[PDB]
Amino acid sequence: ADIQMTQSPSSLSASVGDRVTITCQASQDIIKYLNWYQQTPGKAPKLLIYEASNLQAGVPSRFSGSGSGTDYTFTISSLQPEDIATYYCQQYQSLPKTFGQGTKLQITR
Repeated sequence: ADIQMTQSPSSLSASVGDRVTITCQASQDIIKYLNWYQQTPGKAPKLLIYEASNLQAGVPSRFSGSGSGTDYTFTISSLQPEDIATYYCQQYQSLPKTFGQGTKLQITR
């Protein structure tokens, strides 16, 4: 009964300026009721993209989200060092909310 979110990739590394992409697929239609969170180990999770594609205030325009129906995409256009975090997606089309496994993003040396 609980919707399952498959998030890819599990972890990825890139260097500064690079374009990065994260996708998650819902186990059924969630009608763009999907958010993208940034998380740092010590702090509370920051909401970056609301309702699949609406970017939240105080978040760089580098970040964006697209998707519809089943498939949803998150995109950091230009990677900067402030962006080291775990990124993860949550659906709220049917409660309880189910998150994705999360993407551990790093900066390559």
